[PDB]
Amino acid sequence: VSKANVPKIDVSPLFGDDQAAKMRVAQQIDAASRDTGFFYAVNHGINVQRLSQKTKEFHMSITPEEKWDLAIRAYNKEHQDQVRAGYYLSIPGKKAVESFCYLNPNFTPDHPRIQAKTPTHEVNVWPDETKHPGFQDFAEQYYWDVFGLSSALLKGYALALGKEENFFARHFKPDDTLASVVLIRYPYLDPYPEAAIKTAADGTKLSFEWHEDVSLITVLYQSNVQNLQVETAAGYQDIEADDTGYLINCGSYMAHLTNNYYKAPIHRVKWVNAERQSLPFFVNLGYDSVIDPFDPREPNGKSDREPLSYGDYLQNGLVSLINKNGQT
Amino acid sequence: VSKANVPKIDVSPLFGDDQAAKMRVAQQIDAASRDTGFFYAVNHGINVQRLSQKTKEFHMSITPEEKWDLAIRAYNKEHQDQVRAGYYLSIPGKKAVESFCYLNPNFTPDHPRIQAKTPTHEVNVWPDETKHPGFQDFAEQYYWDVFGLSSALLKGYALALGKEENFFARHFKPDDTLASVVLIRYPYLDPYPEAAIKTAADGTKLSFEWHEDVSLITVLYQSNVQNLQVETAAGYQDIEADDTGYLINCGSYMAHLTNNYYKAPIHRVKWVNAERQSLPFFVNLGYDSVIDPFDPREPNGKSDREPLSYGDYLQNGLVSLINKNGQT
Ligand SMILES: [Mn+2]
Ligand SMILES: [Mn+2]
Ligand SMILES: [Mn+2]
Ligand SMILES: [Mn+2]
Repeated sequence: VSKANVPKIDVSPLFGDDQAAKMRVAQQIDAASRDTGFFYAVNHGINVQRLSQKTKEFHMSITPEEKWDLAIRAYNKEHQDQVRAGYYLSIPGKKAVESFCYLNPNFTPDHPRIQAKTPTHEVNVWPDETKHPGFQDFAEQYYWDVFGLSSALLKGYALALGKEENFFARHFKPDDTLASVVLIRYPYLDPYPEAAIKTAADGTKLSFEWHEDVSLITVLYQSNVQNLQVETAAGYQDIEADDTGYLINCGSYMAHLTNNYYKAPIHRVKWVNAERQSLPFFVNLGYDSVIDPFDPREPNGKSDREPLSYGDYLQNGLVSLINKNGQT
Repeated sequence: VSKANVPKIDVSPLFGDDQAAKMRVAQQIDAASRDTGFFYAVNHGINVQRLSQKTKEFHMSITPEEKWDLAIRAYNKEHQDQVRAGYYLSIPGKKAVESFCYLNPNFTPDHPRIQAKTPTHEVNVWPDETKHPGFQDFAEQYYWDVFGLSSALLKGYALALGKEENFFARHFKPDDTLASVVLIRYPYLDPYPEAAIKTAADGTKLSFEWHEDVSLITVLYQSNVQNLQVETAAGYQDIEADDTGYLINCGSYMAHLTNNYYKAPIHRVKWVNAERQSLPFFVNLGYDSVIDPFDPREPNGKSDREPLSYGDYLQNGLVSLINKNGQT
């Protein structure tokens, strides 16, 4: 099994005004997107050390009582209004992974979207401050930190696709973005529940089977442990770990938009019995956001695909996946 | 490379009233769907011979101007109303396969679904009668012929999953079915456009890369060719040909419904440089059809997955695929 070619692109230029430097990064992004579809963003300026620290603390200290009080509808029938945001418990013998998902901090009861009960929009649930002081404040600030980085990455993607710099970004707004953060925890267990290990056809033990992300792009931070594999033309290939950078990849919405010029990499998660964490930020646009499809391989640049609002795309994509497991 | 275990099930009982024999067939269908996911429905009562003949006649006699005049919007920019129904042209150097797709014969301009301009509903386009005498009449009857077979196989699928006999079939109706028949043509070319030959990670030359079907179930007739391969726990295995039976497999909708108890088989198509044809019938329900997901593995049989109306399933499933190539 070989290592997938996953370059480390210095993303910092995207935060600056040097059009020349930006274009160079856009060139490197474009090339990764058309190869493995995965690339590391290095020099992103995010205190990734505190992030892992505060997340391990949260997962290790949260009590069973709280997990249950924050559990989404799939776990706790009581919470009918919690579909995405909340705690995803582990099911003894059946599920070993746990995770905590939260949405846009601006989604308060005063928010029009929440008031109008528009699908996919929810209000975040948080643990008690006495048992987890400052957690919320840390978690909400981080949201805006990745929002910042992702916003910089989307300008890179627009340039790479030869579109105007704010082609994508213009739809990534703080007051309505549907992006979500998921704090995943992969436990260490002995014996490790057999039912929680799926075996790929080539035999590989996996925590999660193949799939394409349901997002525009996915910004992930993950502790130094190897588990990801991308399906390339040479079959599956391991992706090297790197606790300093963010692993970036396109979701099916980018594939839709670019008429597959930038495909959504199909990937899977190997099973490793080791306490580690995975923290993806799924970059989603506004509910009413619509971008007309295009094919960069065509002279006109025109595509036959018809525009699909982000709300419809998101709704469908989520309903297709296992509510109990999630990821988005 | 080995042969996949594809049982030849006698489907005749499904057309009768003998509940006993019906349950017997059901058990067999259940076993197949849980193994390779493929099975040959033999004794279906359809004149498969006349079918290959008329079809062969069609593909060899239709002229390029006729193809252009029937081409869908993705090829002929003029026919804005043709998205699914019509001809799919080959692209010299890039695409060798060609196909003609038609829908429910009852969809006419008076049909409420067509007047309402609901997605996925179209009115068939057909070749000129003077030039292709009796083709339209043959094709329409055939639609109803396989419809009858599918209607009965759906009763078999219901019994296999412990549901009432009409659990699926009550949604499979002549007035609104979205099922489609695609007459695929595999040409003989020398030289063959290298571009039209995809090479799998394991080296096999392919016409079509791995996938799962966008359908409730797929009912395929293919004669004098061996081009299918199923990915099993032992890797890809060849499916034996059988010019007397219909190869049956599940689409992703069945998987979503049964919470994956009946997985949609991952299959690919081997490159065969010879004039052959394939005729898949995609069993799709009505636009408004909603079936409640269940898990035959749970006592309550409750699922996490949410109900998905077929129209939403199909609209989204179709847009994910390349319009120029199709299949559904
Ligand atoms: Mn409560
Ligand atoms: Mn993923
Ligand atoms: Mn015309
Ligand atoms: Mn297929």
